[PDB]
Amino acid sequence: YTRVVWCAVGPEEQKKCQQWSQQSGQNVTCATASTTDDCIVLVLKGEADALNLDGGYIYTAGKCGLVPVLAENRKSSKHSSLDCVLRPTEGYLAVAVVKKANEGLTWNSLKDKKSCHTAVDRTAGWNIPMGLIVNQTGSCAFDEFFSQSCAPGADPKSRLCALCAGDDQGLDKCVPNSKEKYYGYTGAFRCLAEDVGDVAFVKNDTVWENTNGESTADWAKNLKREDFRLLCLDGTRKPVTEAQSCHLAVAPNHAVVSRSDRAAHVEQVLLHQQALFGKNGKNCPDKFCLFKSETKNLLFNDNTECLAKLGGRPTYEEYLGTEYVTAIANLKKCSLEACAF
Ligand SMILES: *[C@@H]1O[C@H](CO)[C@@H](O[C@@H]2O[C@H](CO)[C@@H](O[C@@H]3O[C@H](CO)[C@@H](O[C@@H]4O[C@H](CO)[C@@H](O[C@H]5O[C@H](CO)[C@@H](O[C@@H]6O[C@H](CO)[C@@H](O)[C@H](O)[C@@H]6O)[C@H](O)[C@@H]5O)[C@H](O)[C@@H]4O)[C@H](O)[C@@H]3O)[C@H](O)[C@H]2NC(C)=O)[C@H](O)[C@H]1NC(C)=O
Ligand SMILES: *[C@@H]1O[C@H](CO)[C@@H](O[C@@H]2O[C@H](CO)[C@@H](O[C@H]3O[C@H](CO[C@H]4O[C@H](CO)[C@@H](O)[C@H](O)[C@@H]4O)[C@@H](O[C@@H]4O[C@H](CO)[C@@H](O)[C@H](O)[C@@H]4O)[C@H](O)[C@@H]3O)[C@H](O)[C@H]2NC(C)=O)[C@H](O)[C@H]1NC(C)=O
Ligand SMILES: *[C@@H]1O[C@H](CO)[C@@H](O[C@@H]2O[C@H](CO)[C@@H](O)[C@H](O)[C@H]2NC(C)=O)[C@H](O)[C@H]1NC(C)=O
Ligand SMILES: OC[C@H]1O[C@@H](O[C@H]2[C@H](O)[C@@H](O)[C@@H](O)O[C@@H]2CO)[C@H](O)[C@@H](O)[C@H]1O
Ligand SMILES: [Fe+3]
Ligand SMILES: [Zn+2]
Ligand SMILES: [Zn+2]
Repeated sequence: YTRVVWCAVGPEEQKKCQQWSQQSGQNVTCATASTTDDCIVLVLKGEADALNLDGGYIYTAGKCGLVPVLAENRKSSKHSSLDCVLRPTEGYLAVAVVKKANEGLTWNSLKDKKSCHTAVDRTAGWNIPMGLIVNQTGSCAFDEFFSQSCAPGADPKSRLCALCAGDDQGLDKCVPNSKEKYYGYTGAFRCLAEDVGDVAFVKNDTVWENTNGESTADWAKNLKREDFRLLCLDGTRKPVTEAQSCHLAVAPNHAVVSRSDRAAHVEQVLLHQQALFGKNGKNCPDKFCLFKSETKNLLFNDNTECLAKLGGRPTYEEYLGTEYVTAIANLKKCSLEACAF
């Protein structure tokens, strides 16, 4: 029983994984794939046990029988009394961010502008934004809405990958793993921060964590929060301090998924591992920390306080909520119950 195999997506996650595997005395081992979809396949086949996923992928995995096990949980003011592990999850805000200096750019004039997306099929980076654009546009030709973009996971020869940079050497352009410079919440923001794009589809937390010296990275050093603005759906523009009233949607937290015949086992090992390398672990700070990786969100988001039990032992639809499942369904009919593998 007692040994779990984690699936890392890309070289960087594999590096962090190997370290975790070592510090765990092999209670956790690693498997590597080039993409999130391939990691899902390895789990299906039973060659890997689990991995943490953005809601967009939880949906894909769910149609294939995988189940949400434990979810990421970040610090909250309200719901201060209960422990992190038993507290319900709040969800994150998906926002559209722009440069203040780009005066006059509103939600209603995004057509033909340049965009930065975390990656195709993800909640805040893709499903929410394109789901809304398809809807208001009446068209499915969402590949022709922005003049150019960087949407990791699309066809490299297409304009949707036009703005992506690849790795240190230009290799791997547009792959949906961290080797791509503008991949994920951080890459998408960098894409905008460096003015590669006009708008970026990330989450509220990303702006705060890479501005006002929160990120020591070279491209974020000098970034100032007041030089950014959120795009609201009412065609208005607000300070990043107002995400509560200028977001596109509230997304369900990323969560660890596994095959159901493995969940009980994955869950148990994870909570113990968490007591060891979690936020207040026996060994986190001194030897190793699961939720740390220098602004890179490798394996887990850097702002995870802990992985929380779920309660209501929800199926994937319940976890994602009727709201969002419906959003994804309506967008996917443009590309209807699957196991899309
Ligand atoms: C967008 O995304 C942003 C990034 O994730 C996010 O900002 C982050 O928010 C968190 C919290 O939401 C900030 O963390 C907090 O920072 C402070 C100082 O840096 C830390 O120190 C304290 O922590 C205490 C623990 O919660 C906290 O007490 C809380 O609980 C009490 C009692 O229940 C309650 O207090 C009330 O205060 C009154 C004061 O006079 C008092 O009279 C009244 O009776 C009552 O008791 C509050 O609920 C209170 O919050 C202290 O207040 C301090 O926070 C703490 O460790 C914590 O980490 C992050 O710093 C911030 N990140 C960054 C980089 O800015 C935004 O919130 C997101 N935006 C939206 C809208 O979602
Ligand atoms: C893009 O555009 C598409 C197409 O319009 C859009 O999909 C549409 O989204 C609507 C909203 O999600 C769907 O309507 C839903 O509303 C009814 C009511 O649901 C609820 O709210 C009440 C009141 O708050 C709650 O009490 C209740 O919990 C419901 O959740 C849904 O069904 C209701 O269910 C209750 C019981 O739970 C019944 O008593 C009622 O009779 C009623 O049936 C309904 O099933 C929908 O979920 C609308 O269906 C949907 N259109 C299509 C064709 O799918 C996308 O949301 C847009 N995407 C984006 C990204 O925005
Ligand atoms: C690997 O898993 C085993 C099982 O949890 C861990 O061994 C237990 O550790 C606790 C604390 O040391 C002991 O009280 C138990 O008696 C141990 N034996 C069991 C339950 O089989 C071990 O700590 C784990 N190793 C790491 C580094 O995570
Ligand atoms: O697929 C149904 C699940 O929805 C989850 O929550 C949604 C809810 O449906 C919607 O009405 C609103 O309340 O927002 C929630 C998302 O934050 C339920 O919590 C889950 O139990 C299912 O019923
Ligand atoms: Fe996400
Ligand atoms: Zn809202
Ligand atoms: Zn249920």
